[PDB]
Order: sequence, then structure tokens, then C-alpha cells
Amino acid sequence: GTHSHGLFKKLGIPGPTPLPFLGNILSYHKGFCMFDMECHKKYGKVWGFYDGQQPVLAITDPDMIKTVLVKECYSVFTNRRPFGPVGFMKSAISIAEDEEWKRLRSLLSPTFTSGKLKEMVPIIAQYGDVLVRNLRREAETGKPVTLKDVFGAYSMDVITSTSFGVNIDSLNNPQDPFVENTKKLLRFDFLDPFFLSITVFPFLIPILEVLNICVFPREVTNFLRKSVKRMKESRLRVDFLQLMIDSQNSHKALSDLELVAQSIIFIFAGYETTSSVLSFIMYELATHPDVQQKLQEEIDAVLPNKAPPTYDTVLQMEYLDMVVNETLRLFPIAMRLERVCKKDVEINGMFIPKGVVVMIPSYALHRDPKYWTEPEKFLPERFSKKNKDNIDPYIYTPFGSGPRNCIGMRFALMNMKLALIRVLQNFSFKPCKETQIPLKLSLGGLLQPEKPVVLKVESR
Amino acid sequence: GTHSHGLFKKLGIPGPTPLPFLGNILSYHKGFCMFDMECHKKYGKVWGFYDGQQPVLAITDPDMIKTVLVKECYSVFTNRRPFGPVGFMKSAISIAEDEEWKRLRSLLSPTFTSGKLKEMVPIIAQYGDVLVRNLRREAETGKPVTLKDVFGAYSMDVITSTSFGVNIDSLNNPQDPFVENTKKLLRFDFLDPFFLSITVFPFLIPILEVLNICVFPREVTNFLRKSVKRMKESRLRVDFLQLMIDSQNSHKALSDLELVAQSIIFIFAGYETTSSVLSFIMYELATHPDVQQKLQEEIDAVLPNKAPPTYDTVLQMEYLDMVVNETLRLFPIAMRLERVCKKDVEINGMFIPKGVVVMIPSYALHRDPKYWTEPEKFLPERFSKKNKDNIDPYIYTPFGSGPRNCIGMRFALMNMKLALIRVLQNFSFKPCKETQIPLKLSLGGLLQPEKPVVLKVESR
Amino acid sequence: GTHSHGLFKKLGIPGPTPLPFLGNILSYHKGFCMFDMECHKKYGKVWGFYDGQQPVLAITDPDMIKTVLVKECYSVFTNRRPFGPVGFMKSAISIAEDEEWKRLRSLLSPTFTSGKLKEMVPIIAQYGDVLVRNLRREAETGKPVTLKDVFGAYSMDVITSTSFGVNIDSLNNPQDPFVENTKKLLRFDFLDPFFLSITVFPFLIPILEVLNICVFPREVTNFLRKSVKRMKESRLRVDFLQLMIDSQNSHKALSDLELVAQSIIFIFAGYETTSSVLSFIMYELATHPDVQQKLQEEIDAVLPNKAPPTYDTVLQMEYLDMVVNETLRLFPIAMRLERVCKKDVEINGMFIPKGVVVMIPSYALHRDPKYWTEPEKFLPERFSKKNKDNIDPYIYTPFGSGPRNCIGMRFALMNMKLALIRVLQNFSFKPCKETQIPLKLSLGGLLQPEKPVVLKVESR
Amino acid sequence: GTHSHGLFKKLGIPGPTPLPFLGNILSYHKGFCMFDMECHKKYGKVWGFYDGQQPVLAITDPDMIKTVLVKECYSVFTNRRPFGPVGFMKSAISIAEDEEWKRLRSLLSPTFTSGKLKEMVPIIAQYGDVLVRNLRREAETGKPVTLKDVFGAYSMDVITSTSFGVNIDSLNNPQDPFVENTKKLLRFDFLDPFFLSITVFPFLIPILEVLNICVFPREVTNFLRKSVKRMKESRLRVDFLQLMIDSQNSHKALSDLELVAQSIIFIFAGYETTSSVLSFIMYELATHPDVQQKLQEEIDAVLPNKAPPTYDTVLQMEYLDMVVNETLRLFPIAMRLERVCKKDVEINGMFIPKGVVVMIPSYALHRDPKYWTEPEKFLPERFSKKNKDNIDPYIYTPFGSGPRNCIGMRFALMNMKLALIRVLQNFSFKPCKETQIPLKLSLGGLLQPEKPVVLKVESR
Ligand code: HEM
Ligand code: HEM
Ligand code: HEM
Ligand code: HEM
Ligand SMILES: COCC(=O)O[C@]1(CCN(C)CCCc2nc3ccccc3[nH]2)CCc2cc(F)ccc2[C@@H]1C(C)C
Repeated sequence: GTHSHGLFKKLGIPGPTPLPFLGNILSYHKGFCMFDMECHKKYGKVWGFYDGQQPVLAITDPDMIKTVLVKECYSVFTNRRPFGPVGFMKSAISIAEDEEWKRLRSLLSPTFTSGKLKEMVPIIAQYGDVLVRNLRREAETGKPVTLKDVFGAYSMDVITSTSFGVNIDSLNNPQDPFVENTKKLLRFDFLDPFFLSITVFPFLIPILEVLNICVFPREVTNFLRKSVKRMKESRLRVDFLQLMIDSQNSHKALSDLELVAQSIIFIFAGYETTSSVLSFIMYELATHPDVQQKLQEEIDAVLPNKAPPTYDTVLQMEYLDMVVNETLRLFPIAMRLERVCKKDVEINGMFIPKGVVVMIPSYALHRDPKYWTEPEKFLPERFSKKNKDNIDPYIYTPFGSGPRNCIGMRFALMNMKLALIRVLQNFSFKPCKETQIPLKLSLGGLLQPEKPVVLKVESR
Repeated sequence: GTHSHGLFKKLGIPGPTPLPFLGNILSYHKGFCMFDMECHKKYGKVWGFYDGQQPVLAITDPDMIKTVLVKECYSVFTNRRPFGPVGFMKSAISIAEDEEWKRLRSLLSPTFTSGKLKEMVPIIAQYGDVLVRNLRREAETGKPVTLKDVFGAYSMDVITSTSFGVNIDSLNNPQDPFVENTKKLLRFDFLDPFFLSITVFPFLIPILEVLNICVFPREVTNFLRKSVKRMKESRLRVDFLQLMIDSQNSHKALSDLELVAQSIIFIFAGYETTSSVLSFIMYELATHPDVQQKLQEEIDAVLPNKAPPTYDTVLQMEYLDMVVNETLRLFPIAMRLERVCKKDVEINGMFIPKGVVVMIPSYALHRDPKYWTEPEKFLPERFSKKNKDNIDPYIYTPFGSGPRNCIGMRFALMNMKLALIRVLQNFSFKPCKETQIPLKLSLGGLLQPEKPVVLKVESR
Repeated sequence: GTHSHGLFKKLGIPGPTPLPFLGNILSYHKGFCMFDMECHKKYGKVWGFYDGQQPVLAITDPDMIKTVLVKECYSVFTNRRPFGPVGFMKSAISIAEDEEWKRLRSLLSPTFTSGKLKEMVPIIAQYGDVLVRNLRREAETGKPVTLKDVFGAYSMDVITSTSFGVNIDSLNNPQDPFVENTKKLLRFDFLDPFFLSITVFPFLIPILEVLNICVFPREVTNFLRKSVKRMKESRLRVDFLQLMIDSQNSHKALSDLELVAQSIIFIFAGYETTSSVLSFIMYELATHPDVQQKLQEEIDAVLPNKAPPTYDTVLQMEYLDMVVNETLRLFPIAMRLERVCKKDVEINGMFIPKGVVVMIPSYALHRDPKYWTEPEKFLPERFSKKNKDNIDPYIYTPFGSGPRNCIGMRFALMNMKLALIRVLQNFSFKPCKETQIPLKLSLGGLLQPEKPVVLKVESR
Repeated sequence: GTHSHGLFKKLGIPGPTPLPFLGNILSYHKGFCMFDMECHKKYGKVWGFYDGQQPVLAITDPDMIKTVLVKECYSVFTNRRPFGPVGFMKSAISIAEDEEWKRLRSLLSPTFTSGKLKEMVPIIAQYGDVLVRNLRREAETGKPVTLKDVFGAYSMDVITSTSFGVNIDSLNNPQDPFVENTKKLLRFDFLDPFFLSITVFPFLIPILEVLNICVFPREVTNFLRKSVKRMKESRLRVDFLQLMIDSQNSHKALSDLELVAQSIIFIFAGYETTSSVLSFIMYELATHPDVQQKLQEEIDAVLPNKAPPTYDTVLQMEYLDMVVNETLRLFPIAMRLERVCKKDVEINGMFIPKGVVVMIPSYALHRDPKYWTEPEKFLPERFSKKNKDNIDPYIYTPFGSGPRNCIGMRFALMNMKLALIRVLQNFSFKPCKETQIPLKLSLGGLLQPEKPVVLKVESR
């Protein structure tokens, strides 16, 4: 009931005090993000709490953070915490651990190079054209646009074609076989009934693992499993599947089911994340028409006459970059980074017992007054070539840092940027009566707007 | 490991001998139906086995059967066995038990009278017209027809409109909100991984009931729960919802959530059952064109010039009735009837300990040589007014018998008959090269064809 | 997590508000007794709380209490709550439920008549002689006496010989086979780690029931099971075993294992209960030498010259009775009486939903100022023939009331009285320096002294 | 249900075929030992089976065995399989794993040197004198002697005094506090109900670990935990406790609770093991009076006139050694050695997947005709300095081999030898009518006689 509940009181580490069995989870009634702020303010720089019986040690010192993410990554802090029954998805690089992770990490790093990415741009860019045509039809008829559905559909189209060559217009084909399953691959709400129970009955995982109950649905994983065995057997492009089929012709060649595992996790990592950030950005651009106009101006300069964006001209645009980064400062959608302490260690004047989840509260550091002037404000300027220098890369970590960081970072920024470019080239975006202002974050376990973002969309 | 595994060896009752923990479930590798036959042949008239640790006493004596289903129903054998975590669906009349069942049974019996049914015929009959139009378009283009999809869609249309007034053409609207959830309400395969585990880990039910994992999906039950709260609040027809909303204006008036519970179970009881029998019947009529022609002839006689069937002219047709009943003899899709023994009893020279599932092997009795001449053969004649007399109603029980029998019997026969009438009026049905002949039953826990039934469909 | 946690807020019933999963069990940090008082004071006459998810409705109205214990006992409130995995001890009359309880209750009522008891007095009385000899040897050498060990040994001797004819001097034979197991049969601490977990993981019971883990130890129950099969087979006295072997030569004759079940529960009900009350009484008599002297005087009057007590002269003694009853007022060692509500009901202007544990806080009513003048004080007089009249038998219930009350009441009072008589005849009892004064009740789940009672024991 | 059940059929490895859920455990109805022989004969040199879902790869090639036990011990095969909920005893060197094991292994190796052992001989030897006095009193009165009780008591006396300095005559004090708990520390029967369930519900371990249910009893571990905190605090000899208290004044000094953990495991490893081998040896010496006489002769030669054995004269005796070793050949009481495969590997032309329990069937190799002439026969000669050479130390492994072997080997042989010496010096031992001849091994999970060994004991 109190297993390890004296561990932090003992070691000298402060923090809220736990309740038996539940630990501190009642504190999650306002969300991971709000609880992390309060803990930063009211306890300082290091603190501890209990996800049920599991102690979690929050750390906020950039040198200490670097040690965990960078320095001792491979020796002490290699893995994230178990979070549910995962079945065969224990082979997805995100879930695999220790050496199996390192092998998967290596077998996949060449798939995410800039070269591989530059050759996917003409595919990603095609569904930007699709986006504008579907945006225009809703811009034609004066009717508010709900960003999450139009950007949701764009993200889906980008994934089907980048990882499977499946060329869909997911919006206009809302009944395709390939759209129904991939749309069931949403991000996990670790504050919803099931995942909370898993936290205070971690011993229920093995019970579930033996009933073959799985947090990745049996049908989705089954449909994609067989749908990929078709694609492999009809090919025998430039998409993730093929680069992976390539890398299996100094570690053990990528297995068959391991390739299926990665394709599904790429979807999981890329679907809701992308559409959610594109919507946050559109909210900020719609509530600061000066930033929007400025970006539209920077776009028309590089791309004269709605010229089509390319890998190289995308990377030209400084102010676009500043909008993307400043939006991810406010809304880092992972909320936290975490690693399991797998040994006893001392790092930066602090002993850490084997088994503690060490956690880095990204949302709260990105909104720390002590590192950010006027943190609540959308201020794209803080990332200009002028100011970009005094930003610590261990305070601002929307993609994490170190060897276990987001292997999809460059792909995701290039995907979102292509979207925002082709959309601002043709449209302007305005607040509504119904446009929730100021926007409220959800109280749940996902960093998303309370109410969806809806906006007026006009044509240029 | 062997809890109660001597109970039948002791009492004197024969039967296969169990394995620890698993009981006799390895015997289910050929299906409930085949295992029940072998047990009838090789052990006689009474026998016992173990679904894991749970003893099941099979009985085949018509007097003994009557005692269980009819005589001592309310005192000893009131309930079916628990079969999964059910959540709020513990209020569906099928799952409720003891007095709560009797109340629900009474609060719903007037909803299934013949009067209420005769006023639903013009609704049911409308989607017969819809069936023929969709059948014709597939009969127009010479392309094999897969019965389960065209009869699947008809069954869905009949349910939406009979229980919610929702008027859909489910086939041509394969993307309606109301079709996606109700199509996820299929019959349970108690021989599939999950339900088998539930059988040898019955103690896993409470674990699941507390994670709110449920065998009726949370979304389906949630969508229908709210979708009904709309219909109640827009009404404030002749459909099940309204007759139920009626019966809540000597027992406790039907509750709100109890009404939601029944509407979903009516779907569960009526969707796959109906479409599966309609397909079995079409198989038999397509593999005996003499029966088919004879029925077409009996239909044209009562209904001159594709005249539209009515409640009364439907009940006119003897040979139609004989085809429906003879098909349900071969294919009684419940396979077994069961009741939990809730007390110790002696019935017909046999003591039965509290807790035994008493079970009646319908599939095997319907195909018993000792009651049926040439049981394997489709012989509609055995049910004519001439021969219908020497059929024991405790050997032939496709809808069960007694107070807990199928409260939807008359509705289901009238629904299927309306379908078969309007379809034979306009079409003839022929075997294919691909038409699996002879048809094989599935090895799983549902009584359905191994491979789907597909047939040539011509026009008259 | 909150299953039924709105049930009392809804029905209108007040009470502390629950925490998810745990309900109100954090409130048990001071004990059932103290929590029950606070709830009586601060919420009044009726209230509700949650043992995890299980709602418990406390009631304190004598008419309402009578309804539950007496009036609707057989129809609505027949059983106590499940409390642990019990294995075969589900046949002990205390644990059995509904009709199986009524049968066991009837098959055992004639074993507890006054006639049967009067013939056990010469056995019980013999080990009073044994008590005095062992008390004297500790009274001889001036050394404090720890009541729980000398009365513990007396209680054990009374049980072995009353239920099995086994004639031991448990103290001087602290290594007999028959003493080691029966001494492991102590009362359950429902506030200790295991039983608390059972309360907030009631779903863990079936898991345990299938590993054959049992709250009655496998060895104790096994030793006594075989040790009784010896006694049955060597007999083939006046003791419980024989009266039971008798009653199996209008319900089903007592089974073999059912007889073993009762013998163990008689031990469980009678061992720690008796020794604990004898010690409470000795504390009160030692902290009021006037009561003690008065009782010694009433004993010498009826029993001139340490004359040996008999059934009839035991029942002569009014003041003895008043001391026993007043001690059980302060220390009713069951603390609460409970029944499961098995139907919906209205009783005395109150609706009660099926499934609620209805609970009667005996400890708090016995110490209610509103029924007892100076409740904290040991006042034997309130039970004299003069005052015994205005005591409601539904406020003062140390043995419960109604058909499910203590079937061992008369036996227990006669056993304790014989002890107290033969001991006061020969000894006087005095407070020590170490004698905890005032005595503190344990904070756990058993009503016993914090620290053991130790006292000076002199000879007469 | 069949998780990994194709792993051996796939890899090419033969073996009995499994049943769902249970694997091959029905095969354990004759015991680990008999099942291991049949598997050696009927499948050859390598085979696989399933303890439920857990694959176990048996290996019998001395080079392959050496690789696992010696060569790749620290890299691949460091740990034994989890076997039950162990609580804090996860710190006992036997249960600890990976580096924590290596640290414990090092912190304890100097406690088992020959120097430390030679200084414990005068303690061990003292309770040999105690043994002879208690043996004589049973040899005085002509009454069969049950070896397991007289050698059981000797083993207990040797442990209390070697690990805690507690100087008991456990037999004549069968009621000491320190004897009652340590006698509850018997070897685990992994074929008894509980441990078998753990094998096919390994997921039940975490459920138990959270109810603090433990396979080392809470009371035994609690009594010894506090009883050691006394001994530490009264000291602040030459016994295990002190050598351990010593080693905590290049790894982390032995913790407090870690020291308590080791003391209990030393008891667990040493109590039943020793007494069981001493009894096997006495059986063999009593059923071959020529060996016995020969040993008595070799003892009288080194120790003239019942001279007292010393470390050095104990190691003098070749024929004693040959009797001890030949008895452990027949009866290697661990039965199997095992290690978990923690990586994928190829060793001696064989790939082994991560997670397989690799197992070495000691009992069956010790009785392999292909390495042992007349294996069923007790032939002390095979271990003489003449023949001891062609015995492979990877076929004959009564204490295992390699870094994880029995850290108590020398202590155990010296303890048993001192016993056998002082006993044969004074007694001769003869078969009885009741002496089970030939002796049968138990069908359970412990290598012990079916029926106890009883023998005539005469004096010299
Ligand atoms: C705006 C979009 C995205 C954001 C903000 C984001 C952020 C993150 C973060 C914070 C992590 C954990 C980093 C850490 O623990 O240090 C992560 C991991 C990961 N992400 Fe992204 N991500 C995005 C999109 C994508 C995309 C398109 C992919 C496509 C392949 C992807 C694949 C992954 C993978 C595989 C990991 C786990 C890597 C490993 O365990 O070695 N993510 N992401
Ligand atoms: C061909 C179609 C159908 C067949 C063959 C069939 C057969 C059965 C059988 C064998 C039982 C159990 C009988 C027993 O235990 O004695 C049953 C129960 C039931 N059926 Fe039907 N059924 C069909 C369609 C329907 C329909 C359309 C409804 C619509 C309301 C329905 C509602 C129910 C209910 C509520 C029960 C449980 C009744 C109770 O527990 O009191 N069924 N059915
Ligand atoms: C001072 C000693 C004792 C006290 C204070 C005591 C008190 C109680 C109480 C409060 C109950 C529950 C009553 C209820 O729910 O209304 C009970 C039940 C019971 N007691 Fe006693 N008890 C004592 C000794 C004994 C003895 C010696 C026996 C010997 C047979 C015994 C046998 C039982 C049984 C069998 C029940 C359950 C009866 C049933 O469920 O029908 N008890 N006791
Ligand atoms: C006749 C008596 C004994 C026999 C036959 C015996 C045999 C064994 C065997 C086969 C093993 C496992 C070896 C392996 O996996 O390679 C073992 C382990 C062990 N034994 Fe002994 N043993 C005996 C007595 C003792 C005694 C007196 C001690 C006292 C300390 C002891 C302490 C241990 C320990 C601590 C281990 C685990 C070592 C580790 O995991 O590193 N044993 N024993
Ligand atoms: C839900 O919180 C945001 C989130 O989903 O973060 C990840 C999921 C990480 N998962 C492998 C489980 C690890 C345990 C965990 N419990 C958390 C609760 C709150 C906050 C963070 C938590 N971490 C992080 C890495 C990752 C790796 C992939 F391969 C695919 C998707 C993702 C997402 C991220 C891209 C948005």
C-alpha cells in the first residue's frame, strides 16, 4: 500500500505527500501540465511523487537533464516506463528497450536522414495540393472550419502515402478500408479510466497480456499486418515501407514483424501529434494577424505567385521556423519526457535509486518565467537568429534530446511546414464568435484544446 | 484444479473425463455442435462434462427437458450462465436473473404481442421493397451474390426502424453514424480466445468488471445510449422504443437505462441471427429448386401479381412455414439452451446438485436419427399439418421453450417470412461453381457456414 | 473507481465523502469503534460510507434496527457480508447463507438448548479447578499476571473438552499437538493489511479461492479435519461433537464435512472472544475493588466455603450478571452487526437499494450519551432488576438480536461466569504500576486492550 | 494459450508436445526426476518442453553444459528462474540477479573460505556430541529410529549455532522460540498445488506480491528479522552472523536487511538438504553393512578410541568421501540446475532464444547408463582416487558448477561428515522389517524417500 512511499521523504527530496495505493494521482484532476507547474513553483527545482506506488523524480536542472538524456542514456536511463499491455508492439522502437532498442534505433536511423526526407517532399507536397482544394471548398461556402478535421485529414493522407504508398484523399473517401483502421490509431490518454487503473494496478498488465487484450487494437494491428504483407508481395517508391524493405536485403537485419511494428508506431507517433500542432499554430496565427500577414509575406517572397514549396525553399524561411518553434514552446504535446532509472546512480549531487521514473516536465519549463520573458505570450521573435542563442536545449525540448529523442523530428517539421505554407499561400484565417478565446487546454491526459479550434477561412 | 471434477464420476453420470484446469474444453476443437453429437452417441441420454471447472449436465429426455424449461423454471432453473463482464447490460432481460428477470419479462411481454406485431408489418415490409431493389441491381449485372451482405443489410434496416424509427438504407449508406455502431453488435463466439479464457479464468470477470472492460463495446453502448436520449427528447410511431416509452407512463415501471439495455439486446438477439437463418434458407432453396419453385408457386397463389405481403397473407402460407421450420431444424443457431441449477433437486429420477449448468443440446436433438428420419436431409414435409403432430416440442426447440423462451419468436418468423416472400416473388436462386456444396458448418462457436453462401440471383 | 459513490449523496443520506477506489477506509486509522462514534455525532442517526466501492448504511433507530435484525431477517437481511476466501468453511453456519444457513441453524439449535448446556457444566467447571491451581502458582510467587495468557489457556481448555472431549491442561502442555493448531484460530483483524486489501480488491477473492489460499489455515483445518475423523471412528460424552454426531442418526441431516465446519467455527467464535471479555471484566473489577468485593460477597453467600458453582447457583447471582453485562456494554467485541440487503426495500420511512451492507454500530450505541447516563463509567447497577427495564434490546446487543444472533450466547455467559466465580472465590485482583490506567482500546480491527492487562493476584 | 508453443517445433528441437495453457505439466505426475529420465531416453541429448507457457530447454552435452554454467555465466546465463513471490527475500543471494547477485556473491565468498570453516568445526562438532547422546537413548531402548527426526534435529542445531550463535538442543527443547520458526523453513515442493499454479499463472505473482503474501512466511521472516536485531545489538564468536557483521565494517558493504536475507537463505539451503542426504546415506550404509563396516574401520584407524574428529582428520578419510559422493550421485537433491537465457545466443552448434530456461537434468545424468556402469547400484568405489579421474564434472554436479554453484559446498560436506563420523564411531545400523526395501523416491517435487527411513541402531 505504501511500497516506496517513504523513498522521497527519506532521501531528502520534497514533494506532495502520497495517499496509500493511489499515491498522488488525485492531483491529476487538472492534468499533467497544471500539476507539473504547481510542483515546480511550490517545491522548487527537484521533487518526487508517486503514480500509485511508482515513484517519479522530476528534475529541472539543465546539467542534470543533459546527464539523463545525453550522458548516461545508454548506461542508466535507456528506457521509458511500461504503460500498458502491448503484445507484439513490444518491437516498436518506442517500446523496445536496452539493446533491442539500440538495434532498432540503428536499423532505422538511415530511414530518417535528410536525403531520404528530401525525396519524400514531392509526396508530402502532393497532399498539400489536396488540402488547399478541400480548404477552398469550405472557404467558398462561408461556414466555420474545424481545424482538427481538415488538418486531421491532411495528416492521414501524408502518412498513408509516406509509409505505405497508399494514395488516398482521406476526407473525400471517409469510407476507404485503409482510412477506418488508421483513424483508430489515436494518442493515448493516460488520465482516462483504463490507463489510470493500469497505473494503480500495474499488476493487471500481465493478466491482460495473457487474455491478448492489447492497447493497440487487435483489428487495426491485424488489418495493417496483412495489408502490409500484400504491399511487400506486390512490390516483389520512396516511402517508409520501402526504405525498411530496403534495410533488410552490423546488427540483425530488420525482421518482418518488426517492420510491421515500426510502420504502426510511425502512424501512432505522427497522426494526432501533427494535426494537433497544426491546429495550435493556426489558432496562434488567427489570434495574431500581424504574425500571419508577416508569414504570408515571407512565403510570397520566397515563393512568387503561389509557387510550389520545395525542400530547399521550405528551409529558407526563418519566420516560418520561428512560428513553428514558438508554438511548440507553448504546446509541447508530449508534455513530459521520462526515463526509467535502471541502476543506482549519483548525478549532479543527487543519488537516484534503481527503479525511479526520472521525468522532465517539458510543458512547465517551456512556460517557466525564470527562463522565458512573458511565457504566456505567443512571441515568435524569441527564436530569431538574434535570440535563438540563449535558449537552453535542455529547457526547450519539444522533441526530447539525446539518443532516444524523436527520430521523426525533421520529417515532422517539414511535413507541418509544407502544410502551413501551401495553406497560407491561399488563405487567411480569422477568429470567430465561437472561436474559444482565450483558448483553454484540456484537463485530460492529452495536450489539446478543451473545445476544438474553429476559424473563418478566406481566400487570397 | 479439479474442483468438482469428481462430481459426475461420483453421482453415477457418465461422460468424457476432464483434464485439470481445462476440463473438457479441448473437445471443443470441432465445435459445440459436433462435440454434442459425439457425446449423445457415445454416452447415451444423460452425460456430464466440465467447461474448465464448471460442470455441465446435458439432458435429452423430453419429460426431463420439460421439467427444466417449463415446470421448475421459476423455482430452480431461472437463469442462464454468466458468460462475460457485462457492465450495465446486466439489465438486459437476457442477462438479468431471478425476480429482476421476471419484472423485465412482464414489462416487455405486451411489447411482443401479435397486435403490436401486426402494426409493425408495414414498417418491416417497407424494407422488403428496399431489399428487392438492391437485389435486382445485383441480379441485373450477372455477378454472384453473397447472401450474408444483402440479408445482413436487410436485417439492419429492419432493426433500426423497428426499435428506433431510424429509416436507413444501410447498404447504400454504408457510412451513416447509426449503421457503424449497430454493425459492431454481432453474436458472441464463445470458442474464440477471449471467451474461452473467461471459461477457464471465470475469476477474471471481476478484474475486467472493475476496469470497465465490457463485452458490449463502450462506444456502441455509449452512442446508442445518447442516440436514444435524443429520440426520447424529440418525441417528447409503432416501434419498440415507443412501445417501451409507452410502458413507462404491478411491477416497477421500466427504467430509463433499462429501456436502453433492452433496445441493444433486441439488436444483439436479432441482427446476426436473422441474417444467418435467411442465408441458410436460401442455401437450402437454391440446392432444391423443386422446393423453391413450389414455394414461389404458393406465394403467387396467395399474392397474385407480386401483390404485397400482409400480416394475414403471410400467416396463410403453409409451405413457407414448413421451409422456415425445416431450415431451423438443421440449423438451430443457438445450438444449446442452458439453465443454471440454483438448488439441489431431483427431477425424473435424477438428482442435480446446486450450481450445475443444465444444458439441452438442440443441434444434436434436431439431428437425432432416433427422432428424425433421414435427419441430414432438407425435408420440408415433416412439418406439414399432416406430420407436424408427432414432433415433440422439447426435441425441436429453435426458440427454446417455457417462460424464458425467445420473446422475439413471432417477430422473427414474420420478419424472415416477409423477406423470403418479397424476394422469391421477384427472383430465383441457383448454385454456383463457387457455391460450397455440400455446405460445411463453421468449427467455431457460432452456427454459420464455414465459407459464405453465394448464389446466382435471376429475375422473374 | 466510483461505482456507487453517488448512491448516498443521491438517496439523501449524509456521510463522509469518499475517495476513488478507497472509499472511506482512510477513516479507519483510529479503528471501527472511534470512526463509528464520530459518524454518529457528526451526522446524526443514519449515514452512509464506502468500504472501497461497497456502500455501508449505518442505522441507529431501535425500530429500524428491529426491522432488519428481527422482522425482515429471512426475507431481506439474511446474510453477513463476504469477508475473505473461505474454501470449505463456506459450510460453517456463520458463513453459510440463505436456506443453507436456515438448515444449519435448525440442525444446530438443539445443540445449544439449556438442557444440553446444563450437562456440559461439569466439564466446563472442571477446568475452572484447573484455572485456580494455575492461578495460585502465579499468585504464590509475587509476579504480575498477564490475564490474556491465563484466561487464554482457560478458554482453550474449555473448548477442546466441550467440542472434542480432548482433556488438556493447555497451559502446562504448551506443546500438545491439539493445542498448537487450535491456538492458531484467532479472530480476524479486518483492518490488517490482507483484509483491508480484500476490501478494496474484492475481486481478489476469486483469484485466491482458486489458489486454495484460505483465511482458515490449510493445516489447522486439515489437522482438525482428520483429528475429528479419529474421534468419530473411536466413539463408533456430552460434548458438541457428540451432540452433532447425534443429530445425524425436516431438513437434510448434518453432513460430515459440515460437522467439521461447525466445530472449527465454534472455536473461532469462542476462543479469543471469551478470553478477551474475561480480561476486560478483570480490568474493571481490579479498578473498582468495591464491585469486586461486592461480587466476592455475593459469591460466598451462594457458595459457602468455596463451594463449587453449579448451573443453578450460577444463575442465582444477580450482581455477577450485572458485572458481565455492564462489561459487555463498554466492550462489545463484535463492534458491529451487519446484514447484506438482498432486495430493494423501504423500512421505517427509508428506501434501501439491493446490495448495501446495513450495519448497526453496537460499540457506539452502547456508549451513546443519549441512551446511557455517564456512558464512559463502569456502572454495574444499570442492569439490576430495578433498572434493567428501560434498556432497549436493540441498543444493547453484545450478542446481536434476531434469528441470526449468537447461537452460543448462553454457553458463553455460563462459561465466563463459572470462570469468574471460581477465580474470585480464591483471589483478589489489584492494579499495578504497569497496569495501564486508564486502559486504551487498540487502534486496529479487534476490540482489545492496546497493551495487555496485567494485575496483582493475591489469595484468600 | 500457446505463446511460444511452436518455439521448439520450429527451431528443430524435439520434445513432448504441449497442451494449451498447461504446457507439459501433466507429465510431472511421476516427478521431475522420472520425467527427466524418460525425456533423456526417448528424445536423446537435447529437448524442450513447456512449464505452462514457459519453454525449458534441457541440455546434456558436457561441453554445452560447461558453456552455460562456466563460460557464459556472467553474460548470458546469470540467473535462475523466478519461482514465487519473495518480498524482501529478493536480496538473498540465491534470488538476487545480475550485478546485485555478483555484489552479494563477492560480499559473501570470504565467509565460506576454508579458514572460516576450520574455525567453525569446534562448533559443528559439539552438536555431534549432542547427536550421539540422543542417538544412544534411542539405541538404548530397542525402538526403531526414524532418521529424518534425529538428523533433522542435528541439522537444526548446527544451523542455529553456526549462523546465530544460538546454542540449542532442538530435539530436547522442541518448544524453544528459536526452534519453532526455523523448523517452518523447509524446501519448496514446486509440484504442490500453490507452486504449480504459479507455473501456469505466473501473472499471479504480482497480485500476490501486492497483498504481501510471500513464500517465505511473514512470521518466520519477522521473528528472525527482529531476533537478529537483538543479536547485533547485544554483540555491540565465529558464526555466519558475525563474519557478516564483520564484512560490513570494492562493492557496496552488505546492508542490514541484506544480512538478514542471507541468514534465512542459509537456513533454507542447509536444513532439509543436509538432513535428507544424511538419511539417504544412512539408508545406503544400512543396506550394505560391508560399506558401513569398512567406513567404521577407516574411522577407527584415523580416530583411535572414538577420538574426536577434527577438520584435518575429517579430510583424511578417503572412503568416507567416496560414500558421501556416491550417495549424492544417486540422490542429487536439487534434481536440476537451471539458468535463464537473457539474450539470444549460439553455443556449441545451437541457437537459443532470449527467455528460455536452460536446464541441466542432474538426477538423470547421475543415473545415465552411458556415463555410469550399473547406475542403479550404490558403488562407493567409483569415486576412489583410482577411478575419480574419468568422472566429468559437468555430468556429476550435486552442487552445480561455475560462479553460481553452491557457496555452501565445503561447509555442507564437512557438516555431514562430522555427523556420519561421530555416529558410526558409536553405532551400527541395520534394516528393519518396516525399513522400506527397496527404497522408493517420492512422486512429488522434493527428492526424498516416499516413506521415511527407519532403522535399527545398536551401540559399539
Ligand atoms: C509535431 C510532431 C511530433 C512531436 C512534437 C514529437 C515529439 C516526440 C517526443 C517528445 C518524443 C520522445 C522524445 C524523448 O523521449 O526524448 C518522440 C519520440 C518518438 N517519435 Fe516523435 N514527435 C512528433 C512526430 C513524429 C513522427 C512524424 C514520427 C514518424 C516516424 C515520430 C516518431 C517517433 C519515434 C519512433 C519516437 C521514439 C524514438 C525512440 O524511442 O528511439 N514522431 N516524439
Ligand atoms: C431467427 C431468429 C432468432 C432465433 C432462432 C432466436 C432464438 C433464441 C433462443 C434459442 C433463445 C433462448 C431461448 C431459451 O433459453 O429457451 C432466445 C432468447 C431471446 N431472444 Fe431470440 N431468437 C431470434 C431472434 C430474436 C429477435 C428478433 C429478438 C427481438 C427482440 C429476440 C429476443 C430474444 C430475447 C430478449 C431473448 C431472451 C429472453 C429471456 O431471457 O427471457 N430474439 N432466442
Ligand atoms: C463473549 C463471547 C461471545 C460474544 C460476545 C459473541 C458475540 C457474537 C455476535 C455479536 C454475533 C453476531 C450476532 C449477529 O449478527 O446478530 C455472534 C455470532 C455467532 N456466535 Fe457468538 N459470541 C460469543 C461466543 C460464542 C461461542 C462460545 C460460540 C460457540 C458456539 C459462538 C458461536 C456463534 C455463531 C455460530 C455465530 C453465528 C450464528 C449464525 O450465523 O446464525 N459464539 N456472536
Ligand atoms: C547436502 C547439502 C547441499 C546440497 C546438495 C546443495 C546443493 C546446491 C545446488 C545444486 C545449488 C544450485 C547450484 C547451481 O545452480 O549451480 C545450491 C545453491 C546454493 N546453496 Fe547449496 N546445497 C547444500 C547445502 C547448502 C548450505 C549448508 C548452504 C549454506 C550457506 C548453502 C547455500 C547455497 C546458496 C547460497 C546457494 C545459491 C548460491 C548463488 O546463487 O550464488 N547450500 N546448493
Ligand atoms: C500521452 O503523453 C504524450 C505522448 O504520447 O508521448 C509519447 C508516448 C510514449 N509511449 C511510448 C509511452 C511512454 C510512457 C509515458 N506516459 C506519459 C504520460 C504523460 C506524458 C508522457 C508520458 N510518457 C512519447 C514518445 C513516443 C514515441 C513513439 F514512437 C510514438 C509516440 C510517442 C509519444 C509523443 C510523440 C507525443
